Amino acid sequence: EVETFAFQAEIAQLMSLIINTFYSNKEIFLRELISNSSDALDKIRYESLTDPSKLDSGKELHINLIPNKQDRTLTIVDTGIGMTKADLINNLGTIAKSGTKAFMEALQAGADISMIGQFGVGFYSAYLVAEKVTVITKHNDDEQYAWESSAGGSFTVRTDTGEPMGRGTKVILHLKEDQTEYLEERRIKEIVKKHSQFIGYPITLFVEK
Ligand SMILES: O=C1NC(=O)[C@@H]2CC=CC[C@H]12
Repeated sequence: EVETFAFQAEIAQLMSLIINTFYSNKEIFLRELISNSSDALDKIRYESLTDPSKLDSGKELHINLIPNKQDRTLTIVDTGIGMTKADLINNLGTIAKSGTKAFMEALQAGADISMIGQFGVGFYSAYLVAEKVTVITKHNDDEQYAWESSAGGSFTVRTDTGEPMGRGTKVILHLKEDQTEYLEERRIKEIVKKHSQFIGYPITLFVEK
C-alpha cells in the first residue's frame, strides 16, 4: 500500500528552482542535512530530561554518514526524535510554505541558494545533488515510514518493511550521475570539517568496501 500525495504548489516551485538554477556551490547540502539532524537530536535529548523513557528506543545520540558507490547513494542517519506520519504529509509542509515564500523574496533581493537553511527549508537542498530522496523515519509515537520523492510534483508515503530503526531519521540521497564526488571519503571529510566542525554530536563517516 503506497500512498501518493501532491506537493503544495509552493513547495514544488522551490524544488524546481533548486533543480534548475545554475549554482555551483552544491556542497552545502551536507551542512543543511547535518544541521537538520542536530536539530532533531536536540529535541529528543531535551524531551528526555523530563522523561527518561523516551530513550527506550535508543540512548545513543549520533550522526552517521554512509556512502555506497554500488547503489550510488549517500545516507545521513541520525537517532533524533524522528518524524510522525502527520509530519511527512502536513506539518513540515505547513512550515515549509512560509519559509519558501521568505526564501524566494530574499533570493530576488540578492541572497543565494546557500542561505536556504536560514528559512527552514534546508532539506530541499538535497536536490542539488540527488535525483531521488528517500526518508526512513521512526517517531516514538508512530510507526516506521518511508517517504520518497523524485520531485515532479509528488511524493509517496508507505509503511517501511526494512530493518527497524528504533528511533530517528534516515535520509538516502540517490545521487545524480555527475555528483559522485560526494561518495568519496576525502571530499566528505573536507566538507564536514569546513561547514560542520562544531556540531554537538559525534559524526562518524563510514568508509566503503
Ligand atoms: O525530511 C523531510 N523534510 C521535508 O521538508 C520533507 C517533507 C516532509 C518530510 C520528509 C522530508
